[PDB]
Amino acid sequence: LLKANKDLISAGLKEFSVLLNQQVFNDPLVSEEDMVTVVEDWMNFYINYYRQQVTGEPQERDKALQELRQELNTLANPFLAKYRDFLKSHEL
Repeated sequence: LLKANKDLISAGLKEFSVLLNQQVFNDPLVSEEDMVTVVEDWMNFYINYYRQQVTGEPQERDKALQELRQELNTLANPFLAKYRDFLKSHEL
């Protein structure tokens, strides 16, 4: 209904964007179980946090909820992939 909504989304967006790019895997470092668990938890906080951090008609929330979930679903796709590759690489 107002920029307020778009601001909340953009805030999560910029949050995940800046946080995602802030991930610099040096060497074999942590296992995928830690990263994966961190990824899952984060998405879960967003879903529950955003589900309750909206205003206006129920249609607005539902759209944002799906659009966000879709954003993360794709956004995270290249992260876990590049990560799995990074881990499988330094094996031998």
